[PDB]
Amino acid sequence: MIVLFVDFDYFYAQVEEVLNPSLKGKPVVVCVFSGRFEDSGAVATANYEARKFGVKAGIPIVEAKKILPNAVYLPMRKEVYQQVSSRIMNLLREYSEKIEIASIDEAYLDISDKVRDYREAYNLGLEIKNKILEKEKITVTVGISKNKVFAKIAADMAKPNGIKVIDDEEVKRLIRELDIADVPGIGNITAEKLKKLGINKLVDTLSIEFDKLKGMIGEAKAKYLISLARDEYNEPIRTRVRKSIGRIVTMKRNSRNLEEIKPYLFRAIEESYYKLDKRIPKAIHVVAVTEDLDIVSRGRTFPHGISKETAYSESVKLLQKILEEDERKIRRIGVRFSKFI
DNA sequence: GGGGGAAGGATTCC
DNA sequence: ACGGAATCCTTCCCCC
Ligand SMILES: Nc1ccn([C@H]2CC[C@@H](COP(=O)(O)OP(=O)(O)OP(=O)(O)O)O2)c(=O)n1
Ligand SMILES: [Ca+2]
Ligand SMILES: [Ca+2]
Ligand SMILES: [Ca+2]
Ligand SMILES: [Ca+2]
Repeated sequence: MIVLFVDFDYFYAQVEEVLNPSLKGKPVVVCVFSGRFEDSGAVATANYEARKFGVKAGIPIVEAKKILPNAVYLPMRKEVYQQVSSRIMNLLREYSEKIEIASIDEAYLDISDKVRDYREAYNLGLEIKNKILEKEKITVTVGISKNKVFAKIAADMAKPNGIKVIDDEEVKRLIRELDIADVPGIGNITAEKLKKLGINKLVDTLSIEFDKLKGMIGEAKAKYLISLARDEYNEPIRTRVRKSIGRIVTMKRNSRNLEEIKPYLFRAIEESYYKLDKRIPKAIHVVAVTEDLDIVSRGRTFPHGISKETAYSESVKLLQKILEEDERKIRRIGVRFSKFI
């Protein structure tokens, strides 16, 4: 089995540089403004020009401007990136319809069939890395190896606009040297917790007692890692479908006033149905970020699809439910629809 | 003891 | 106490 991973480089930002080529070479920073007050928001993604000066995804738009006050700060236009993504996906979709669109800018391509060998598989990378650059002028890094997890690791190592192959030997070198913190799906929180238990390499997960792990990071997350250190991972490249769609918005001011919130909540839903588009959801989650940034949410699953009229109706109840089991004032409020029909 | 699921909390950027 | 979209995942639950 041979898996080929593709990752669009600084995607949201690069897309913008493609829509306005006057930025290429300039620090471009795609942001998300909450409108709570000018420059209130966070950085979604930056290009390498911004990044090399300390501007990364997640920091407040304010602190980002203190570093690079003269960079091009642009608002998020997910929709645009979405269509661009689709096109690139269908583009890839023609090298193995046994692909997995992991995210708006990640995709795992099973090239087991289409080509056997680490030489011809690599040359399928440029055959693809060149076409995407040609057909849509987008630079995409390629990762290639035995399973999704290492192909993914390969790309993170070669970026941007690069390519790398992690054969069966390297996989072995990494499991003993790769920083646990660099493993796909291991966030800051999970990495830290691993420092404690005494883990810093994928291999260390073999010393500790499964039971200890299972308690600090969970069975699943636990099995995942052990599985990796054993080169005994292998998980198929499968279709995968967005399993939820939603919208959370920051209210102009905080509150605990049901009637002051409604409009935002009702805007979240209406704006969530547009993005649903025909798909029918049977589960709804009214979500609310607290005054202290804690995500509290209450949902409900029905034995049928949820008509929008019903969303309005139920979204309120769930909201009234929240206010009951909490104290904090609500800052951001939104909805989430799932369990599609 | 454990299936099948809903619900709520937590974490990754998938 | 500066944003947002999703998913992961650990517990509660009805009941065989
Ligand atoms: N705090 C964060 C961190 C990340 N993201 C988004 C940014 C786009 C998406 C994927 O990010 P990466 O995989 O890190 O890629 P990138 O940042 O878009 O750029 P590159 O692929 O070149 O690393 O996650 C976000 O919204 N909020
Ligand atoms: Ca990317
Ligand atoms: Ca990515
Ligand atoms: Ca990490
Ligand atoms: Ca990443």
